[PDB]
Amino acid sequence: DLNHLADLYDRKDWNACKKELLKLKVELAKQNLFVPTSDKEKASFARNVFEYGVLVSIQTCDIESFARYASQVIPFYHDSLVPSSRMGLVTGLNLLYLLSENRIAEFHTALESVPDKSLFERDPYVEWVISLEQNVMEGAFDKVASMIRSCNFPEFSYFMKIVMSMVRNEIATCAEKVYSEIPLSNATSLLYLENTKETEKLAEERGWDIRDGVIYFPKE
Amino acid sequence: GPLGSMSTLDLNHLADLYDRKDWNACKKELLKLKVELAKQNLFVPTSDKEKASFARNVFEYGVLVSIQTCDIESFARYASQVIPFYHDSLVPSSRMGLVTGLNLLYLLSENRIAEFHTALESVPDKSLFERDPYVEWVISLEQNVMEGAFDKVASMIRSCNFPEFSYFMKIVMSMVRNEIATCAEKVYSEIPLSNATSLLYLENTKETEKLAEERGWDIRDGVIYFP
Repeated sequence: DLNHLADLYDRKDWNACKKELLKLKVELAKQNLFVPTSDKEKASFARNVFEYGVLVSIQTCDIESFARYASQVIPFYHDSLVPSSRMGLVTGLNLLYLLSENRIAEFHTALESVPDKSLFERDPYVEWVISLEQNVMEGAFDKVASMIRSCNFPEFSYFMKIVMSMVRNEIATCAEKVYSEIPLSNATSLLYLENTKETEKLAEERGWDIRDGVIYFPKE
Repeated sequence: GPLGSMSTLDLNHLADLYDRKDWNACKKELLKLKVELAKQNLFVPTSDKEKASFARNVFEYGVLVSIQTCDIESFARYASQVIPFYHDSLVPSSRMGLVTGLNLLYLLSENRIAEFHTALESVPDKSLFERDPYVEWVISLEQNVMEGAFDKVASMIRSCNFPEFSYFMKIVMSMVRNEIATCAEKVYSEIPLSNATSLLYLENTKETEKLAEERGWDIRDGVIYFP
């Protein structure tokens, strides 16, 4: 059963989790359970293995494995099993993945494909990601930044940082064109960075010169 | 002449009228010439290069006269007629670079960016991209537009040495201006009205007020406040 995997996961023993996932996947292969089956007991077990795979993959920033497990788990959801306690988080993670890769059409297709639409308000993870996507698309970057700063879902950290980097590049790209200079403090606010040293790092990355606390944007 | 042994009909009078900038006379001459093209079955390109060149030349003058008289419908019509003559083996006229550039500039001005690039892929002699001043300038313009290089676009347009491109200059500037304004909205909370006019490459304080209204900005005490 999955009690032991749950324990390993709870202790954040990711290396043991991966070894247990291998053991369980070998069992799935022996029983022909990689693809969903009408036998709900066995389908649920397989689904649950792949859910832990999604979670262990994000915890170890293994995005290749994440995307493989995500593709394996979602087909189990598009049938009639009792959702596990992980379903909202996994659904949320998959949506946020698509957002982080700017796969916006695929994101909205994924929402359309969600059997029960009430999920969008009932489940806090899915609700949060839907709101983040709306705020990004509307260019409400204050709200994006506030949502990402105050996010209470640790599992979203990896992808949220990618989203925030995309927003920050877009702001940075506008700024370097419509300013000739800006003080470091103002730029730190503008870019939703935490402090001016963070801004100094971004300035170096982008080729901006800083002199006496003022950023000068490359021109003519 | 180009149409027939004893014919007195050729392009010399149109070429005179064009250099005189007598655009109304040019239009009347173009209609005369097109009537004769119809009588001779020369609207459609023919393997007879003498005749095809004559018909092509009429349509090229049509392109040029149409843009001089601010007439985009006629311009687009004539452009659609002339380009098929280019996709065969005539010796290019002195107008071919300018016409090709105008067609490209038109597609850019309408944000028909896919068609812009298809049109470049269609140009038989791709050395034209570097050799011809008109085509080279438009290619550079479109590149700077795509990359969002606002100040380069503005500077190219401000120093353009090709009067025949004048029609499209403010149109392309408005495309870029939109983008600048979207940027300014994102990264400013306020700016003096006068600094906004300069940032946006606008002509005066009043045009900025209209743009303000159009985009929903507020102005007070000579200052713009962004939503």
